[PDB]
Amino acid sequence: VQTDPPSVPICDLYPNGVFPKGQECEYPPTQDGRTAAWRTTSEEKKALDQASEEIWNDFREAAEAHRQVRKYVMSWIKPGMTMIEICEKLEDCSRKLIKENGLNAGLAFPTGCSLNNCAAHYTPNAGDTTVLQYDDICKIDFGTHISGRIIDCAFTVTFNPKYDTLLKAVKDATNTGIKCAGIDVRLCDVGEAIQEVMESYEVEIDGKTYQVKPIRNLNGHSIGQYRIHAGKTVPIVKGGEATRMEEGEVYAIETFGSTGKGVVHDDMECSHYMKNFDVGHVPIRLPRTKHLLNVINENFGTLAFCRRWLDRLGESKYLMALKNLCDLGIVDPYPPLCDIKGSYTAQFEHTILLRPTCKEVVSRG
Ligand SMILES: O=C(NCc1cc(F)cc(Cl)c1)[C@@]1(O)CCN(c2ccccc2)C1=O
Ligand SMILES: [Mn+2]
Ligand SMILES: [Mn+2]
Repeated sequence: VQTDPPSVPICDLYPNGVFPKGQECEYPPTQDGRTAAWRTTSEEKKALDQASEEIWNDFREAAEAHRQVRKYVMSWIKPGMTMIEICEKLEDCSRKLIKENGLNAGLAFPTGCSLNNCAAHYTPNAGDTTVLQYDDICKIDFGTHISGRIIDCAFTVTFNPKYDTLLKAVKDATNTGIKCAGIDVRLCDVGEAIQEVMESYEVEIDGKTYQVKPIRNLNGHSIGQYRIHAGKTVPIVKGGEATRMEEGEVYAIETFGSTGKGVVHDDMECSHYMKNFDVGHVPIRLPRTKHLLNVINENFGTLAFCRRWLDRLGESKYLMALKNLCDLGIVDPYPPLCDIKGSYTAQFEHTILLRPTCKEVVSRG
């Protein structure tokens, strides 16, 4: 059984190696009204589903580690803690439960703990003295993986009840996106449905009223093996592309709500980086740059990483080698994404499997 604090790897809690399924859903009906129930008992669909059983099982193991980590985080995350303390305590638990083992199992991307106007991609670098405040709105977004089968799942933390309606708006919008998702569903329809739900909410924060706006330049996305953003985008506003979701794809369904402009821009010091998946082999002679690329290739491959993780591996004086990798287009920087100063942003996110037989919200217990 799991300890308190959690320290037993998920693999040791399920001795037979069969990990728990997430929530299973029938796909939404078509506009004409034809149900998709036929998938659950179809001979061809069960065969295609069974063929990918090892892949779904890997996602389920990573999802169980993610659920146990986030229940642990909710039990202790409190104002007054530094953002570094929060990230290191969360990551220490995640490394243990996922039974971190090089590229076979581990952390899929850095722990995002973006605050207030910053909506995403913020994790502290060394020396960051930022402390979580009682009035902050903190987005905890972290990932686990087994064999590069990634769980991307996020939630918002608050201490002041004044943001409760903002959180409910975004949670309802994300649950709408999850409900609307399915094989052959136009991605633009998912976005329109999400916006319609999110914008039906009005919030009052310190005597100022706001209509909740989805962050138009943030979105959900397809997930590939060791590829957090596989190429398809799930909009959270109307006006997107009518491109459809397909059988066997994995999506992160996420929404962001804001009291600001509903648009993010790169801001602050960069902490997140990730190798460009489309860049092949590049011989490097420059020694510090060569060394850092070897470190990245061995420890992260195409998964996102952060500067704190390079520090933890014992690397130092690597910032110019890292900028060289960015300038060569081998690595890409992912700086914090912020709405206007004084604005509040919230996020909820789950990972879904578009299985031939059903839609499984694998990160939801
Ligand atoms: O977990 C997440 N990010 C991790 C990540 C770290 C990294 F370094 C590189 C990548 Cl691509 C992803 C998010 O859910 C939060 C924001 N976000 C997103 C950003 C822009 C457009 C659409 C979505 C995601 O996917
Ligand atoms: Mn995420
Ligand atoms: Mn995501």
